[PDB]
Amino acid sequence: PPTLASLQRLLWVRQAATLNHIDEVWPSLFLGDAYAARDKSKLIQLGITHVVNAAAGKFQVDTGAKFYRGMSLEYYGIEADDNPFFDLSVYFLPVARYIRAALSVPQGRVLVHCAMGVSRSATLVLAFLMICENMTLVEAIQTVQAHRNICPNSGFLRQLQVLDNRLGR
Repeated sequence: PPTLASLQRLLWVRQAATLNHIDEVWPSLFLGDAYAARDKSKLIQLGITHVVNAAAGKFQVDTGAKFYRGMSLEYYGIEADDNPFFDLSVYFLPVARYIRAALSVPQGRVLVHCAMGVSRSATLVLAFLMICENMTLVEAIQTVQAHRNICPNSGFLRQLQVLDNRLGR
C-alpha cells in the first residue's frame, strides 16, 4: 500500500533531463502536450487514429472534432481542470474502455494529451494501465515514467491511489 508521499518521491526521483512534446509510453499509446495535439503534420506522421483531449474547453485547448476534420481520426474531449480538487476519476473507466477498444485495432494509435501531457493526460493513461493491463499504481507509473516525465496532481494521485485499492480487491 504505497503512500501518497511515496508516490510523489517515485515520480520526482527518476526523472529524465528533458521533456519531449510527445512520447509512446506503451505500445501505440502516446502521451503528449497541446503543441503536439495542434500539430496535424506530426499526428499524421505517427499515424494517430485517436485523440483524447483532457484539457477541452474554449478557455483551455479548444481544438475539438472540427479541428481534425480533414484527418480521419476519432476525437474524445474532456473538460477537465488541472488542480488537485478536480474529479478526474469519473473518466477513468470510460477512457480506459475507449483506449482498450482503440488498441484492439491494428491501425489503432492513441494520443492522450493535456496542456503539458504530464498531469491530467498521464493520470488517464495510468488509470488505463491499471484497469485494462492489470497493473498496480506503482507498476503503471514505472511503466510510463520510463518513457516520459509525468507528474499527476497530488489529487489525481489520491484518486489513482483510491482506484488502486479498489482494483486490488
